[PDB]
Amino acid sequence: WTATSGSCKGRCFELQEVGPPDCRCDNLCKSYSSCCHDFDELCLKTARGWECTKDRCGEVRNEENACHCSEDCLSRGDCCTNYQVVCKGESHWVDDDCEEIKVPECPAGFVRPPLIIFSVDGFRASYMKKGSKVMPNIEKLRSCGTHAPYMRPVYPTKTFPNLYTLATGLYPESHGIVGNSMYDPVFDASFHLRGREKFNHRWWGGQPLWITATKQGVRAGTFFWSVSIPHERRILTILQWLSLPDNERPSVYAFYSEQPDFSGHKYGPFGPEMTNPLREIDKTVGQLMDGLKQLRLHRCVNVIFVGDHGMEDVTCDRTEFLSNYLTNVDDITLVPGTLGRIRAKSINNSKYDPKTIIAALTCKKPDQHFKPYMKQHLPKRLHYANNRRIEDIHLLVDRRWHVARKPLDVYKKCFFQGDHGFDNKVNSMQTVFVGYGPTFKYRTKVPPFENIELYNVMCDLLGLKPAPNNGTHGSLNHLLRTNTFRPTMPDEVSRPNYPGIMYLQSEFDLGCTCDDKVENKLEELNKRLHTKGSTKERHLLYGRPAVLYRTSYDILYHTDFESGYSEIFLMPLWTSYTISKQAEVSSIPEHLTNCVRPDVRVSPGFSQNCLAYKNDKQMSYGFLFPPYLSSSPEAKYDAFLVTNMVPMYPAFKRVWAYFQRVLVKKYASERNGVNVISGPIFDYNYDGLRDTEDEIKQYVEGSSIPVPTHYYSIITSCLDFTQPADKCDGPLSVSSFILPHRPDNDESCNSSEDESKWVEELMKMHTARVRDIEHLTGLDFYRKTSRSYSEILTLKTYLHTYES
Ligand SMILES: *[C@@H]1O[C@H](CO)[C@@H](O[C@@H]2O[C@H](CO)[C@@H](O[C@@H]3O[C@H](CO[C@H]4O[C@H](CO)[C@@H](O)[C@H](O[C@H]5O[C@H](CO)[C@@H](O)[C@H](O)[C@@H]5O[C@H]5O[C@H](CO)[C@@H](O)[C@H](O)[C@@H]5O)[C@@H]4O)[C@@H](O)[C@H](O[C@H]4O[C@H](CO)[C@@H](O)[C@H](O)[C@@H]4O)[C@@H]3O)[C@H](O)[C@H]2NC(C)=O)[C@H](O)[C@H]1NC(C)=O
Ligand SMILES: N#Cc1ccc(/C=C/C(=O)N2CC[C@@H]3CN(C(=O)c4ccc5[nH]nnc5c4)C[C@@H]3CC2)cc1
Ligand SMILES: [Ca+2]
Ligand SMILES: [Ca+2]
Ligand SMILES: [Cl-]
Ligand SMILES: [Zn+2]
Repeated sequence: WTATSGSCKGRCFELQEVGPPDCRCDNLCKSYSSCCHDFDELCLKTARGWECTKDRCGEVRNEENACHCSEDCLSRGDCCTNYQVVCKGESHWVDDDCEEIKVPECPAGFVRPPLIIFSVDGFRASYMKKGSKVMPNIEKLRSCGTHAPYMRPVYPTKTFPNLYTLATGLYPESHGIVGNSMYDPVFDASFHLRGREKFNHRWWGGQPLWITATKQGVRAGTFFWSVSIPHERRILTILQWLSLPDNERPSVYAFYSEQPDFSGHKYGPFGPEMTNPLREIDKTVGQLMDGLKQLRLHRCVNVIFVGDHGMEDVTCDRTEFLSNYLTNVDDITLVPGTLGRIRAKSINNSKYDPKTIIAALTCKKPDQHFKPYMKQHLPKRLHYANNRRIEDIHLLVDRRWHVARKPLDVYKKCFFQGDHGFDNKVNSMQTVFVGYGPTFKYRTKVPPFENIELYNVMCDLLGLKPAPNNGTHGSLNHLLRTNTFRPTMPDEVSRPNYPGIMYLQSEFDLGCTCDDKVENKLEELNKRLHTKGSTKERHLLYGRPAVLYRTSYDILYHTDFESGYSEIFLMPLWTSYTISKQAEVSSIPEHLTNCVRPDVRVSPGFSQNCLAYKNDKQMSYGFLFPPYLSSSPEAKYDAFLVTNMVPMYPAFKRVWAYFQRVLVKKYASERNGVNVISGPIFDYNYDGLRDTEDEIKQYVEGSSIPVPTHYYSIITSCLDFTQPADKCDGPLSVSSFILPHRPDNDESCNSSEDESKWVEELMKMHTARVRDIEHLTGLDFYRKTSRSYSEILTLKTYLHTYES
């Protein structure tokens, strides 16, 4: 119940929120069905439209008007935004030349430049160019401010997960809002667009910008708006708030537009009906920019123009149905659409086997427009697993398609031409970012970045300290004229050992044979020089990675490669090597096929053994530095050391062998030499972070040799590819992957064919940021370069997407 006979007189769009059962007058009172009777009367005036006309100038104030053209209106702070244009012969903001903003130009009492977030729902990245002729305001912002060609949203590319990601800098798995529709098993509750449930605070984790603001004494305007409040009333409300006395005036605001998402759903991303909503958005920006100019704030306020996601062509006839794959189609609940999530209909059912479901859905049709995964096997770049609201079974859907359960679910539950929510690397899902203001840069293009990064910057723009988040603070410093945040490298926690020759062959009982008894003054000091690390500046191009946790490990040098070897995990954490363009591929000679040599630098007790690999028939082994790329037949023996060896399922060796034998060389050719760092990853609990020694869920049978869940590689070269990787003078170029260590290749429906038809396709799907690998390994890369740390942070957040 709400006693709704209180009044809104003098309380229109209040900032503090009065709790039930007193009535409300704030921008969300409508969504709670708890506005005071007079709210519509007092706070939602509409009379006379939104624009001053020639006759309205210096009128006599009429409180019934939606906005005012009267002489006192500048003082009351409630003129129509075009009041100055018509009545005082002023120019629209958009018609004024782009002049640089070297210093904030703020009116007295303004302690800091305010921030306005202008959020546009469904604003697909390609609109900035494709619709530019009809969006002059937005185009002034873009070309005068700082902009990226596009901004990458989070997965799923849905509204709620993305709008709350923006506000927190957190992944959906972390903030809790993993979809527009969710079931929480511990709540036995369901979060949906229609219903009251979504209003409970228990769904919304993390700390959103406005809470972060308040707690640090920066006052915030309320971010969310009720749909029924027209957009023009939203802008004047932000302008009225900006006229408030210094002590009550918030420093951060948000505006939201349902367009163009609303139309895009009806008419597709580029339907001819799309021109108008874009025209309308632009108008609303114009209005805001005019309102700011009236207030002398247009050279004081930082404005962020940002979208939550893009829009793809989707229609009813492009739906795949589960009922065409499953028999037990009524045992399962499917959360449907542009992404699928599956669970049991009742947990009072022990005969629910996810494996059968996964199997029944795998490569079953040659045309198939989705692919099933257990959530932990989803690409690691999506970070879509560590939450109980994310169902074990996930369906990743082809762009342009839908997944539904039964055909009835579509005809009785076509009406739409557009949708979104696909994999966040898909082009049609990309969205926009423009920043304009005194703190942003002038006429500056920046490379594309991820929406998870903006919270840090917004906190910077406001002189706030960000709550712990998934952005990488400093990686967007290149957007800003002036910086609140100087980032610093984390300190190394573990210093390495540098073992020399300490053990004799016969001290080893590993069950590892090699034909190595093939056999100077000149060339016997030289290979010793290599073991002391004389070719280190060649294979370790950016300094050794730092270990950011306490552990026990040794740096091992060789002619061709260098490793940080973990005495705990009994394999290297990292293995670094440069392959120049002219380097040549060779084969494993017939006599060395099964060669594995003991490492005299490392104790038997801290080494693996071939015996275990013999006894485990699920588990074979592979090597981190590839024998195929040895510089010389002598050097090749280095690659067969027990300390270069890592466990690998036969199925995975196929992917790995192809990567090492063919692709490394190909990359070195195209990119003019590459530096490769490769290693194991252990993330059994799929939280995206390194598991500790006591969290290992799987060992090679009858041993203490832990089995990795993933294998990564970081491949780096010179951005200017006229220079060799090992002699780059400036900016670097990187690409990375985190391959899932899986006992089969069921993910690749073409796997029965030659590795040249599927393997690179798997690796592209599993691309990664260096920073994703950092979270997973507890390492810190690029410690020694000639580049600024900011630039290196940017490099570390880069993701190579393989889109056109
Ligand atoms: C991305 O960035 C985020 C934020 O920095 C990182 O997430 C953080 O990771 C650490 C380690 O996993 C977490 O620390 C643990 O914290 C708990 C207590 O946490 C409570 O307080 C904090 C602080 O205000 C809240 O943020 C927490 O909120 C979580 O739970 C609520 C429900 O209560 C939910 O509404 C939120 O969405 C959020 O849930 C998400 O995180 C939790 C993990 O806490 C996870 O279960 C869930 O699936 C969601 O994803 C919470 O109220 C503390 O008890 C722990 O200590 C224990 O472990 C240590 C191990 O050393 C033991 O020594 C000790 O004895 C304890 O047993 C941890 O310290 C931190 O909470 C978490 N923060 C957030 C906001 O998620 C991610 O790791 C980053 N991801 C990547 C890939 O980089
Ligand atoms: N940072 C930040 C920040 C800034 C502003 C804001 C502002 C938030 C805000 O007012 N809204 C966003 C959240 C939802 C969106 N919505 C929908 O009905 C809806 C829209 C598009 C869809 N496509 N497919 N299903 C869809 C469903 C109603 C609701 C109110 C409006 C939120 C966060
Ligand atoms: Ca949206
Ligand atoms: Ca983990
Ligand atoms: Cl296979
Ligand atoms: Zn939408």
